[PDB]
Amino acid sequence: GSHMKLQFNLKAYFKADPTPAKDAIAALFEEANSTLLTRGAPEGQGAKVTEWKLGEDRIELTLQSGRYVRVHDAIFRLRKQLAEALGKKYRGIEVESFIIKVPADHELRMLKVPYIKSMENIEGGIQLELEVGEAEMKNRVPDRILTLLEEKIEAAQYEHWNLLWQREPMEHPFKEDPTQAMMKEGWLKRGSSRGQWIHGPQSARIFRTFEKIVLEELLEPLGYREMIFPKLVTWEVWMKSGHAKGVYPEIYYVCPPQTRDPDYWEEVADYYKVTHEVPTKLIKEKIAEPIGGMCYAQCPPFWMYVAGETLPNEEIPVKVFDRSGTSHRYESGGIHGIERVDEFHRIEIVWIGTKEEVLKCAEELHDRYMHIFNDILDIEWRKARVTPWFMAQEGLLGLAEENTVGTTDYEACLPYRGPDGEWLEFQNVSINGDKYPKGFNVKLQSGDELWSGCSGVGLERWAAVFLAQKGLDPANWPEEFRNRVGEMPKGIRFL
Amino acid sequence: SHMKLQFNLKAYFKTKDAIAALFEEANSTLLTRGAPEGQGATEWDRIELTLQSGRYVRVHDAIFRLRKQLAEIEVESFIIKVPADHELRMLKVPYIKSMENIEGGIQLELEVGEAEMKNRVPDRILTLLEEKIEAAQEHWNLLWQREPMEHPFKEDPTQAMMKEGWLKRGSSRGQWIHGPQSARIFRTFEKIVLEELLEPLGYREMIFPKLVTWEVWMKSGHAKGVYPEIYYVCPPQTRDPDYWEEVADYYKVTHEVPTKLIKEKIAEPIGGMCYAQCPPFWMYVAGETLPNEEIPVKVFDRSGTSHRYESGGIHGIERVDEFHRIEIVWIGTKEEVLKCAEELHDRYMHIFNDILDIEWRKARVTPWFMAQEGLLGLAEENTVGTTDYEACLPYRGPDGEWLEFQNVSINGDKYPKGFNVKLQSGDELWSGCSGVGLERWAAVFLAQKGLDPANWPEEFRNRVGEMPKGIRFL
Ligand SMILES: [Cl-]
Ligand SMILES: [Cl-]
Ligand SMILES: [Zn+2]
Ligand SMILES: [Zn+2]
Repeated sequence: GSHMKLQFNLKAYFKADPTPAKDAIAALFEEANSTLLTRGAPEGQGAKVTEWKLGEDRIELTLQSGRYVRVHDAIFRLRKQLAEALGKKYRGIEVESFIIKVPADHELRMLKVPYIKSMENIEGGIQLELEVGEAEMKNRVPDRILTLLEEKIEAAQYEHWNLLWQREPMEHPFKEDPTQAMMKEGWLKRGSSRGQWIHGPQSARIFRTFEKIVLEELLEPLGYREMIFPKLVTWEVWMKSGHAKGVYPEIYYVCPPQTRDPDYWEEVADYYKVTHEVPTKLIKEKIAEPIGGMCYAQCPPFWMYVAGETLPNEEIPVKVFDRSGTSHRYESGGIHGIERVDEFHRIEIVWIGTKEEVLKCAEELHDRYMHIFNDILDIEWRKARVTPWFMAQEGLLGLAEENTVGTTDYEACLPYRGPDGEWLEFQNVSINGDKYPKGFNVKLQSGDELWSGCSGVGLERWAAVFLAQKGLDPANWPEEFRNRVGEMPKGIRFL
Repeated sequence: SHMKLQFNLKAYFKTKDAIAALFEEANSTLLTRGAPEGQGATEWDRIELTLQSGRYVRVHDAIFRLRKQLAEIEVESFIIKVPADHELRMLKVPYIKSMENIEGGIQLELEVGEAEMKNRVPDRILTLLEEKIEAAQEHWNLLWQREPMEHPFKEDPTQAMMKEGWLKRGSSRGQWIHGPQSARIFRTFEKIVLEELLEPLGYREMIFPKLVTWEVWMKSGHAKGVYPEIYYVCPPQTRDPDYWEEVADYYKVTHEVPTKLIKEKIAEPIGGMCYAQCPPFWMYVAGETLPNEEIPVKVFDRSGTSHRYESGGIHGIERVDEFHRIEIVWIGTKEEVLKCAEELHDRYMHIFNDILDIEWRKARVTPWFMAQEGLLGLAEENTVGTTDYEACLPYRGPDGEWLEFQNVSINGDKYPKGFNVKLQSGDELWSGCSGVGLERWAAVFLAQKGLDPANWPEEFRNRVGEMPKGIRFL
C-alpha cells in the first residue's frame, strides 16, 4: 500500500566505431523518445533517454523507464535502430549502473542474492543497485529480480480457510487414537525411517479397499485411464512445475553414486567390516550432487509425458491417474501416528482440458466424493476453500486472483482429539489454471488456453479418519463398507 | 615364497624381584594356553612390555592375562606381518595407518587404545585383510528349458512401444513414463500374479516401506557392499525456511538450481531408496518370536518402486533404474521354505506355459544376497541359492543373450539370523523370496508376441480386456 512509482534507471554506453556523427544520434533519440520507446506502454508511460555524451569509440547515455518498456528491453530497441544509423550512412553494450526503485511499506533485511551490489531504504520504497552486464539484460534477470523483491514485499505485509459444506454432526462412540489401537492389535508397526510405517495384513486390506472404492465409485464412471508416473523427480521437472521456487525444506533428496567403479567404494565397505559402522560422512563425499528428490506432489513428473506437445481437440479432456508408489515429505518433528507420516501412499488424479472442461471435471469429482464419504464410508466431514497446494509447496500464501483457481480441502474430525480437536485434512481437489500447461509448454491445437486440475487421495489419511470415527471392529463399520472388505485377514501373531 | 604371522606390541601398565619371577612363569604355561608348545607367546606408575607371538593366544588376549596376574594399558607400537602373496593396492582401512608392501608379504601398523582390543579390532582387520588377500589366487547352469518356438515378431518392444505411443522416457536416468496402453499390461500381469499364484497359495498383502535406512541394510547384510548401485537419500539439515532462502533466491534469479550449494545444506545420507525390496519388511518381525501355529508366514508387497543404478548406456524397459516389482516372502522351517519354493515354481510354470505362452528356461545362479554385497560363486548350503528365469528376446538374434525376468530364492537362515527372529520351539527358521519384475515380464511377453492383441494368447487377451487408447499429439 505505497503509491511510489516503480522506476528503472539505466546508465550505459554502446560501442561500427567513429566519433563525430551526432546529427542522427540527436534525431534518433527524439524519434525514440516520442515514438519507438512508446510502443507497449499507455500514453506518456514509455521509456526515455534523459541525457547522453560521447567518446572516441563509445557512446554513453542515461535511460529511464517505469514498468512498461523497461530500460533493459528499451536498450535493445535502441541498438537495433542505432545499428541502422551508422551502418551505410557512416558492437556491444556495457553498464555503468543499474537502479530499480520499488515501492514498499516496510524495511527488508539484505540477503545473499546474485547480481545485487547494494540495497537500502528510500522514500516510499526500496532502491536496488544491480551488478549486471548485457548478457543478463537479454536474459531478463532485472525482471526476475523484481518479481523476487515483490514476492518478499508481499510476505512482509502479512493462512486461508473458509467453509463450503459441512455434515450434520454424528455420535462418536469410538474415542481412541487409531494408530495406538492398530499397534496394540497387530495391524501395524513403525518402519525404521522417520514418519514410516509397516502395514501388516489387517491394515493393508483397509488401504486396498479404499483404493478399490476410488477405482469403482469414482475413476471408472468418470472415465479415468490409469498411467504410471515415475517416482524419482528431477530438477528438470521441478523447474517446470515451479516447485524449484521453494520446496527445498520438505523434500527427501536423492544422490546417485559418482561411479559404479567398485574400487571407488572399496573404502566404504572396509570401514563397515572393521567398525560395524557405516561411514556416512565418507559416503556423502562419494555420492554425486543431488539430481532431485523423491516424489513430493506426484503429478509434476507425469507432465514430461505431454511436455513440448500439442493436443488435438478430439483428445481432451485427458483424464489420467496414478497409484504406483510412495510420496515422501520431511514433516514437522515429533512422533506422530498415520495422521502425519513422511512416507505416504496416494492416488494422484490429473486432468487437462479447457477452462470450462476442467471446472466440469472438478465438479464431477466433488460429486463422487460426496457419495463415497456420505454413503459408503458414512463419516463426519466438511470441505473448505483453502490456500492452493501449488502456492504452498512453492513457499507462498494467500489465494490465486482468478475466481476459480485454488484448492478445496476435505477435513474430518478425530473423536480422540476432543470437542476442540483440530480436524484433519484427508482429500483435496484443485483447479490449477494454466500453470502446468504454460510451465511444461503444452499447447492446444485450436489455440485456446489449456487448463489443468488434480486431486490426491491420501490413503493413510482416509484410514486415520475412518478408523478414528468407526473403530477397528468390523461389526461397527457401515455395512456398505463391510461388503467391500470381504473377510478381514489375520495379522501375524507374535509371542 | 611365503612367510609367517607374528604379532608385536610395545605397551606400558599404569598402576621388582617378585616381578622378575614372572618371566620364567608366563613363557612356560600361562601364555602357552590356547596354543601348542613353543608358539604360545622379550624385553622388560610405569612398566613396559614388549611381546612377540604367533597366530594363537594373541598379544591383546595376553596383555589381559598380565592385567590379571600382576595383582600377585597404553599402546605406542603394534605391528602385524602378514603372509601375503603378491604386491597389493594401497588401502585406507580405519584402524590401520602404515601399509608397507614388502617382498616376503605385507606389513601393517595399527593404532589402538586398550578400549580397542576389548572389542577385538585386529581380529576384524586381519579377517578383512586375509579375506581380501586371497583375491589373486557369476555362476550359471541350466535346470530346464522349453523347446524352441517360432518367433514372428522381430522388433525391440521398447522401440515399438515408443513408436506406437505406449510410453516415453521420464526425465531421470533409466526411467519411463507408462501411458495407458503400457499401464494396462502391467496391471494385467499383477492380476495374473494375484489370481493364479498369490490367492491360490494363500499369501497376505502387506505394505513394505520404500526408503531404507542403514540399520535395515546392516542387518540384511547389504551394508557389506551394495554401495556402487544405491540411490542415496538425504534429508534437509533443517526445515528452517530461512536456511533455504539462499537456494530459492538463487533459482528465482538465475533459473538454475544450485546443486553444489544444495549438497552442502542437505544432511548425511540416512540410507537409500528401495533396492532388494524385502529387507525393510523384516523390521516388522525383528526381535520377535513366532508360535508354530503361524508358520509359514507367506506374505507379499507391491506398494512401489525400486531403484538401482544400472550399467551405462541407452536401454529399453529391459534394463531400467526405476522398476516395479512384486516382492513375495515366506518364513518357516527348512522343509516348509523348500515347499513354498516348489509351489511357486509350479505356479509360474502354469503362468508362463499357458497364460503367456512364452519360450523360457530356468537356471541355478549366484544367490542374490551374495551378488548385492560384493560376492560371487555359489552358496555352501546345497539347497540355498537362486533359481533364475530367462527368456529369449527374438529381436536380439539367434546368438542373443537371454533376459532374466524372474527369480526364486531360498535364503537359508540368513534373514531370521540377521534380524533376530526366533521360533517358539527354537528350531532354526529359514526364509525365501521371489521378485516379480514387471518391466522384465513386459519386455519378454511383448518381444515374443508383439504389441497387437490379435496375436496374443487367448488366455491373456481374456484377462487384458479391451485395450485402452493412448494419448496422441500432433
Ligand atoms: Cl513431485
Ligand atoms: Cl532394500
Ligand atoms: Zn497434483
Ligand atoms: Zn527378496
